[PDB]
Amino acid sequence: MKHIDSVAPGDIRYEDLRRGENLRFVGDPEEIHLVGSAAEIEQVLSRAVRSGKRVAVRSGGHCYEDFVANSDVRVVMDMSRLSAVGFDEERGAFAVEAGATLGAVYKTLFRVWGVTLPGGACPDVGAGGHILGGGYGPLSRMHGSIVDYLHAVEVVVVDASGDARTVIATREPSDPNHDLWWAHTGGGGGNFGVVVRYWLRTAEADVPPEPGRLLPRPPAEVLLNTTVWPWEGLDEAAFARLVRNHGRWFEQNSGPDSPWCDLYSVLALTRSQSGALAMTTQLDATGPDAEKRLETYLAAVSEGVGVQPHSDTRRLPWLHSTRWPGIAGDGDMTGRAKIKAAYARRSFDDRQIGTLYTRLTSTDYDNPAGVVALIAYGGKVNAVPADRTAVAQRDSILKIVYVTTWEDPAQDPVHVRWIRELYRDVYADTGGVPVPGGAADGAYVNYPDVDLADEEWNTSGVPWSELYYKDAYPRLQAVKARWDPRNVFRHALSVRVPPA
Amino acid sequence: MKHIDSVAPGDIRYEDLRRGENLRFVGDPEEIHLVGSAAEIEQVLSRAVRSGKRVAVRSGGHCYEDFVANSDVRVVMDMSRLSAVGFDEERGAFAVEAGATLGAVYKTLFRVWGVTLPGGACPDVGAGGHILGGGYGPLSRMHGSIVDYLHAVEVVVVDASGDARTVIATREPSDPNHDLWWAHTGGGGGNFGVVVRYWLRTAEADVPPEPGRLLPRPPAEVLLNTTVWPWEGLDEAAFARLVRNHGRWFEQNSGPDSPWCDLYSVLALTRSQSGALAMTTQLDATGPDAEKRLETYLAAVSEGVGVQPHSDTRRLPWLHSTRWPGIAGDGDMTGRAKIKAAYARRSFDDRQIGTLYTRLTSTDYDNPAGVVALIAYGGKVNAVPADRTAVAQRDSILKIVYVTTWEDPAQDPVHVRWIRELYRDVYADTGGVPVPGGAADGAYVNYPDVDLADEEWNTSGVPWSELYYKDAYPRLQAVKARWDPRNVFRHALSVRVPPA
Ligand SMILES: *Cc1cc2c(nc3c(=O)[nH]c(=O)nc-3n2C[C@H](O)[C@H](O)[C@H](O)COP(=O)(O)OP(=O)(O)OC[C@H]2O[C@@H](n3cnc4c(N)ncnc43)[C@H](O)[C@@H]2O)c(*)c1C
Ligand SMILES: *Cc1cc2c(nc3c(=O)[nH]c(=O)nc-3n2C[C@H](O)[C@H](O)[C@H](O)COP(=O)(O)OP(=O)(O)OC[C@H]2O[C@@H](n3cnc4c(N)ncnc43)[C@H](O)[C@@H]2O)c(*)c1C
Ligand SMILES: CC1=C[C@H](O)[C@H]2O[C@]1(C)O[C@H]([C@H](C)/C=C(C)/C=C/C(O)=C1\C(=O)CNC1=O)[C@H]2C
Ligand SMILES: CC1=C[C@H](O)[C@H]2O[C@]1(C)O[C@H]([C@H](C)/C=C(C)/C=C/C(O)=C1\C(=O)CNC1=O)[C@H]2C
Ligand SMILES: [Cl-]
Ligand SMILES: [Cl-]
Ligand SMILES: [Cl-]
Ligand SMILES: [Cl-]
Ligand SMILES: [Cl-]
Ligand SMILES: [Mg+2]
Ligand SMILES: [Mg+2]
Ligand SMILES: [Mg+2]
Ligand SMILES: [Mg+2]
Repeated sequence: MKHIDSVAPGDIRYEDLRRGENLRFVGDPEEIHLVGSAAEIEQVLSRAVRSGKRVAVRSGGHCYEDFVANSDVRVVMDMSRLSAVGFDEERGAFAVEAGATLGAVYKTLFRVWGVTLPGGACPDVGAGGHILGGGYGPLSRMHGSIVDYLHAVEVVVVDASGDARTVIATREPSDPNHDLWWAHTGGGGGNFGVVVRYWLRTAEADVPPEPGRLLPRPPAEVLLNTTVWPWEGLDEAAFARLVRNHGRWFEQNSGPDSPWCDLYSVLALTRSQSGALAMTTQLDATGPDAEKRLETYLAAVSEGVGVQPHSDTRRLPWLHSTRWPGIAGDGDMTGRAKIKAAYARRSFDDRQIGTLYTRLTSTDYDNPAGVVALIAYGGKVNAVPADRTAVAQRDSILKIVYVTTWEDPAQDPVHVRWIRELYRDVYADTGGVPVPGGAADGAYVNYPDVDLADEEWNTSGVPWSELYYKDAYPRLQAVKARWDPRNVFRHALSVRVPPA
Repeated sequence: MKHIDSVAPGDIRYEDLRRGENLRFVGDPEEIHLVGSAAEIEQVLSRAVRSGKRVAVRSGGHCYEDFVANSDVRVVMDMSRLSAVGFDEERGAFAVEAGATLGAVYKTLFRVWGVTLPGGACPDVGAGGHILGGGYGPLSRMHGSIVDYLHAVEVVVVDASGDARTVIATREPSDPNHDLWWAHTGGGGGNFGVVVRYWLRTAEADVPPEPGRLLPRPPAEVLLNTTVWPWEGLDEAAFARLVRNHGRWFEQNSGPDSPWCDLYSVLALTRSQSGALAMTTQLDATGPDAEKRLETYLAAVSEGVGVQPHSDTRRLPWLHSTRWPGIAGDGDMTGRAKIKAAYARRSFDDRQIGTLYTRLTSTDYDNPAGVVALIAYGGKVNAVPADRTAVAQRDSILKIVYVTTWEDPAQDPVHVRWIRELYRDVYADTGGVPVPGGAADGAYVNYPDVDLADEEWNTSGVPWSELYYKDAYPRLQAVKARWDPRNVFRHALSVRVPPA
């Protein structure tokens, strides 16, 4: 509620709060403000704009790029005190403050009301960045994107005069700020203003005003499988057969009407140095033939592969399953990572598979931790028209995430080069990047990668903005001109109006 | 604050909420109430008391025993809505609600005020059970037990007539409820009443009433080391030298005035099947000669061992370090675990060491996941007289935690036997248990183990109650007679009045 002292170099908290969770980026802000309300954010924004000081907001700190911690940022607004999660009877919707972590969101919504939101897997990700970016995760095939439930958004914006004010923008089409609401359904963090809180509830018409009916219900229990194929004895033809099995399966079973909307999985194509390839799968356990359906899927992936996978399955209550590291991730954010990603509308072709194999088995590189992970997608995501939100990829079947991780900062160039070359080579037919509307559908802004705007790495002539946003981009630039005319909110991949 | 519907079988949340985080114990409650106030706790209690229904409280769900999920328990009070952490200005103390997790506690106190509490490592542990039981963790050597900061407690109690009421008990010796407060400094959960919230504050008399000065400050940054010895290059002689070096060092360097109170480590004596023996160490990074002080410790542990360990050190800001899985644990609460523990006043003698070796190297057992962990302890913990709190062990150098983990419920007897026989054999000279006042100082009630009350496994003639509480037990019994005369709050290891 009340304002408190900001954090400056010298403070015991400075080394923590000058960073997000991505340790590659160490900020030099002069002041970090632990804001407590919309009114305080307005005060912080006005003084900063009067004095010419560059601002950035930190919510959960999960940014894969240096949007918040880059050296030009002088004033951070840290949303840590604004972490409430609750049901706002005033609006008939669930309020999620920007500083709320996904783990607090899922615990509170489910323990208290028996509902959930289909966002990310990672418990520590913050609502602030995640929802704005088009968050998704294990329940997306079943329930769509988290932005599919965005009813309203409270956001502190800066007018042309440099005054800051707070506005509510709603899903109501007659709402005078409806455009700014739209831009929060995937327009991405750091662009338009400071989100204070989001309100979430089903669009559905025919619903009693009871919180327990206003958001999706998760499956009560799920089956959770780990499958591991050892690399020693996995030849190129074995690798390729497993990839192509998996792609075909997702090609045929990711429609919005598929009975497989209740499955989610991540196939990890690891460096052969790791000694094993792995897959994690989750299926709704509450229907009749659940055990069998899981086995059918696993059988499809390993069909004719010629390597016997070690397989184990456990069954867990839903909220418990969310924190199993097989789905949540291993919680270690203390290394250095570089992430790239793409939408896939169809699975890898024979050429891309060959590149994958070469690159993952290569002895030119030394790092067991590089991975290309194929994340189950589509399903109910794809029920939504591509222009209804600012998430324009509504017919994809997988997200593909290329990652490499290491320790020593002296080694940055070597790991960064490995991953740029792998990604370029996989997307070689199309300028080194996943051009929208073909085999791929561009890229996902919650996995930002500044190389998509680098002309050395992107040779497709398709700019970064179209990779992320497709035809959403002109409408996001209209919102930008309207609500952030001074371009107060910006970073290496921020929405920007046309040249004057 | 409003009451909401209780959770009953058939509810989507029942499979999650009938459990804690220990999956070995599955409750059969008839109703789980998500209480939101003292007032609502009173109603729920006094209606159970009128019906004769057995109650239990759930906060963090981390109980290592079946105290909450025992099949006799009929009505659970789940504290999840009572999760606030903040500074209570009127009382001049930090208020932590019983449902708050230790990660929310550390994030709030540190980011907002730059202070902390020396409680547990694990971020998902609940305040409710942890503080009551005598919580400690990586900063205990520096700052004592979390109970050394308990200033007041708000607890709902049941009187002889069966009426529920809420009382506030403080650290002021003339408080009529002072002994109730005292029982909450280590008495253990599930014994006296329902804790709504704790109030925490330094005992120092100097201190100006400002929140940033009323709890201890953590070190701004720490060094964190992971040292690993491969099992394949370890003979019994090497093993024993290692354990002896470690024990001697802890013997010499754990007094309340030691320069080494800023060091914490965990030595993991793992089954040799695991391929590696490991030690995680944390040291304050901020004072002169930090790196070299760390080095002289790691060198002391390895001295004359004849096996060079893999040793890497990272430096991290303090709040970030709390979430590194090396200190925090790996977050996986699925599967099945049995935990035993002991206080250590001196390190293992030669015969105990040979026992450890035999049992960790045995091929009569098949489990890589068995470990004996030696956790740094003492330091400022040991500046408090043994009788000032219900934590009676105030001269120990180490906690020793014995663990085995597995998957299949049909193997329960085998793993339970293994860990039972290990612990008995280590404590063979004292009836198979760590009898207080000698080489050991009993056991720690936050690591409960019902076997300590089992004549088949405890043949020492020292009862369970004396192992946990030493000469604190009579004062704890008086508190039980005075505040829980009906014995509403009970479990397999609950404080019990003398037979009449
Ligand atoms: C590290 C990490 C990221 C994950 C993980 N799992 C995900 C998943 O299963 N599904 C996903 O869709 N995404 C996953 N992600 C990625 C996260 O979704 C993105 O990393 C989010 O953008 C992160 O959000 P947040 O934690 O809030 O990150 P910040 O660095 O604070 O902000 C990112 C970006 O957004 C701007 N921004 C923050 N807060 C605000 C507010 N209130 N208003 C406007 N703009 C805001 C920031 O300035 C920054 O530009 C799993 C893991 C382990
Ligand atoms: C699983 C787990 C436990 C840990 C971990 N790390 C620890 C550490 O680093 N240091 C420690 O000292 N302890 C560690 N522990 C153990 C925890 O301290 C104990 O397991 C705590 O007892 C757990 O507390 P909580 O999470 O609240 O567990 P519950 O199961 O809800 O309760 C335990 C016990 O206490 C009673 N009780 C709960 N809440 C109340 C209230 N409000 N009032 C009275 N009594 C209460 C319960 O009924 C039950 O009897 C690391 C990990 C991973
Ligand atoms: C399923 C997930 C969805 C989320 O979108 C993110 O979360 C999950 C669990 O996995 C995704 C991906 C496969 C794994 C990554 C990036 C690994 C990251 C990693 O090891 C590290 C870091 O990021 C920093 N230090 C590190 O060591 C990632 C994009
Ligand atoms: C330093 C710690 C202090 C805490 O007091 C607890 O945390 C820390 C990190 O370590 C302690 C101990 C070594 C480890 C244990 C019990 C492992 C548990 C474990 O693997 C499992 C479970 O408990 C359930 N499933 C599982 O797989 C434990 C008691
Ligand atoms: Cl949808
Ligand atoms: Cl209350
Ligand atoms: Cl935890
Ligand atoms: Cl947990
Ligand atoms: Cl008893
Ligand atoms: Mg958990
Ligand atoms: Mg990693
Ligand atoms: Mg974290
Ligand atoms: Mg484990």
